[PDB]
This record gives sequence, C-alpha cells and structure tokens, in this order.
Amino acid sequence: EGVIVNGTQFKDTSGNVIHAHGGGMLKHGDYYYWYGEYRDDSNLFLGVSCYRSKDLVNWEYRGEVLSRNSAPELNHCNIERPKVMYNASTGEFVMWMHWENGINYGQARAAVAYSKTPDGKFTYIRSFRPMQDTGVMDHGLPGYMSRDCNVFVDTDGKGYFISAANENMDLHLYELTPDYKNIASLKAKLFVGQQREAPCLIKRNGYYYLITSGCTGWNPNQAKYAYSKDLASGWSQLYNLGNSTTYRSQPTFIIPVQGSSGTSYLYMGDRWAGAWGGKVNDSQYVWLPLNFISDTTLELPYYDSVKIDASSGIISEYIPDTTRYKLVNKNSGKVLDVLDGSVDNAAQIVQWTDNGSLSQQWYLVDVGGGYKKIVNVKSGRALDVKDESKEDGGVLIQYTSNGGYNQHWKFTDIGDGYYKISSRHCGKLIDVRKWSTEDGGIIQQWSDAGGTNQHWKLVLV
Ligand SMILES: OC[C@H]1O[C@@H](O)[C@H](O)[C@@H](O)[C@H]1O
Repeated sequence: EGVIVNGTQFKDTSGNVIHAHGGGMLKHGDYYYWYGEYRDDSNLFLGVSCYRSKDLVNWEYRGEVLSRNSAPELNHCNIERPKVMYNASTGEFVMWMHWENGINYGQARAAVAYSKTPDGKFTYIRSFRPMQDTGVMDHGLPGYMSRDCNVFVDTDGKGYFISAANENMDLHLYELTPDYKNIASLKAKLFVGQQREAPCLIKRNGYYYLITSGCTGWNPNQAKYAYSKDLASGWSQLYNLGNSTTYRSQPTFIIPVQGSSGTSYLYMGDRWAGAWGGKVNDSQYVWLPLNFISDTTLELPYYDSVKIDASSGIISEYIPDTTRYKLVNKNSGKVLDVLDGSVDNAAQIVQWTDNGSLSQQWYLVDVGGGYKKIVNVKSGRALDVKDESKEDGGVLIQYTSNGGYNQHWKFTDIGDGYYKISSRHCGKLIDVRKWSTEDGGIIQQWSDAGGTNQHWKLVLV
C-alpha cells in the first residue's frame, strides 16, 4: 500500500513524526535519501536529519548528518533548505544550504559540507556569500546575497548551485568546482526583478526546467515554472503552476523517479505552519506528481491521497473505489461525455448518445462530507466549473484536480436511480443547456429548477 496522505506530517518506521522540513532528496544506488532541517526551542538550527527508503513511503531515521555541534559556527545560527548532491569524480557527497547568524537576515550566505557516506555525518566547511573576492558588493556586504537555495547536477557531470540574490529580487546560477565544494563562477542571472523564491532546478529531454515560488513569507502563493534549452540563455516567460496557493505549500525540490515502466517526477513541498501561527517543527508536507503534458507544458495536480511505486516508476492519484460509472440524463437520455472524447485540459463537457466509449465513464472519489470528485476515466481530469463561476449558464469542463470546491459535487437522491448533482461552490447543479435533447448538448451549471434536464442516472459498467 504505497499511499501518501497529503496535508499531514508523515511518520518514520518508528512511529515518530518525520522532521525533514524544506529538504531535498537524493537517489544513490538502490536507496532514496531524504534530507531536511528542523528548529530547536529558540527557532534556530539544531540538526539536519536523514531518512532513507526504497519504496518512498516507509522512511528509516538515520540520525543527524549535520548538527549545531558539528562546528563552532553552527552552535547558534539559522540554516534552511539543505540540499545534497553526489559526485562521480570525487565519490563523495556535498551538502549545501542557506546560512544566517540567528539574530537577523543580513548575512545572506551559503554553506558547504561533505561526507564519504550519505547517512554518515557530514563535516562542515564554511559559510560565505558567492564570489566574495570578485570585489563585488551586494547591499553593504562583499559577495552576492544567498537566501533560498538548491542544487543541480547536469548530464556532463557539472555541478550547479542556484540561490536568491539582490535582496531576493534576482536569481543566480553558480557554476561549481569539479569537487562541488566551491563556487567556480556564475553561469547567468535569471529572472531579475521577478523576485522568485524557493527555486527548484531539474532537467528532462534536453530541456532545463525551473520551478519557483513567490516571495511572500509563510503565505502560500502562486508557483511558476519556465523552460530553456541552455542555462545561459533561451529562458521562457514564467508560466503558472498549480493554483493560487500551490495547494497550500511551497516548492522545495523535484526529483526524477526511475522505474521499470518509465520515469515520473516527484514534487516535494512544505506546508509551513507559520501560515497559522505555528512553530516550524509543526510544518507538514505536500507531495505531488509533476506531469509533463509536453516539452513546454507542465501540470501540478493535487490529490489528497497519492499512490506511488518506485520499482514501477509511476506516480498517480490513489482511488480506493475504481468502480466506473455512466451519468445518463433523464430528459435527453444522453450520457455525460467529453467533447470529441478529448483528453486535453479545459475540454468542454457535452452530452452524447451512449456509445460505450471511455470518455463516457467516470470515477467517484470521496473528498470528505457528502461531496465527491467526478473524475473522467479516459483522461484523469475531473469535472470542473470553468473559472469557479457562481452563476447560471456556467460552462462545465474537465480540469486538473486542484482541490477547488468548483470540483466537488454532492449527490442527492430524488427517487429511482436519478440524482441532483449540486456543486459545493454555490449549490447550483448540473444542467443541460436549454434542455437540449441532441448530441453535443452543452453541459452547464444552473439553479435547481426541478427540470428533468437536471436529473442524472448513475449506471455501473
Ligand atoms: O481554466 C480556468 C481555471 O480557473 C480557476 O480559477 C479554476 O480553479 C480552474 O478550475 C479553472 O476553471
């Protein structure tokens, strides 16, 4: 049972809450290593924990790979967003992170560490602002500011370190030394003035992808991404990813999951407790599948429960009840279907003669209360009210599962096998436009009028 309950604090095999906040993950050999950090009683760095697992569900605690006692400089400081990377040349692992003095956020510098073994305790080197000796000054201190950070290993074996500089206004991609333990130079300045934070750098099909959040502290915001053929130039504009709050989380890292059937990408996010005035140690996690519709189109869906298989390399929503259904309209006699049976996102929903097609079959996922999600079978997209409309004539379409109320539906029995499927957003129910009795009849949203065109039959397949 490789199921994951989003919006909660995962537990280790010991039954204790996992504390690897704002962390990344590394795949070395036959093991996945999850690294992260957690505060003490004074909201300061006390230790970086390490968990390993082969199924990505059952994590084994391996103690602190880094601690406040690991170095006299770490006794009292703020460390966040620790990422690790492996080096084929050296044969050792190098850890990077964001370092602060612990009394304010003026230092804005990066830190380095390394170890012979992943689960082994790293040895702290030094904290510094990227390229201090270049005689460059960034807001009074020497060297570029380094806040939110993340690591990336290219195909050619080159190491890279990206962080937020110029008061979090710009992004800096630094080319690392062959040993990954130092910064050789900077590759390019990305998205200046955009003020993008919590950067995540990944690569697929010769394309470079950069997932970033917004700069609004604990407040969950809109996550975005961009692609490019090279790192120096050719970067596309920022495109939205997920909803307006990234499903109440902030992107921390993205990792390719190798399997037998193929490869899928795991999005890791942090649900910072600071959103509700909670301690950093209370923060939760949000893992989601990053789908690549195309080379220039990504989708980050939200599933309250996500099933994953490492050996298979598959990441998708977990549906406890896979019973397929067909919604038949009382009036028209037609069944709920997707226009042209398209699997494309934002596809129009129309009625059609029962032809036993996949596009006419639907799943039913309970989402708490008397409400459920109506997910199409052919395309994993769910029934959705376009632009979260609250008015009559609101066109219905199939959209990426975003946990929005415009995607939750309540079934109400009115006798026989017919129901009145109302929306959780405004209460208005599913309605065939103009009582249409022909094929291609636009399925919409409308007030309860007691008309047969608003009555649907639930049929098994
Ligand atoms: O395509 C427009 C989008 O508007 C969003 O506000 C809504 O949550 C999505 O379901 C989709 O309708």
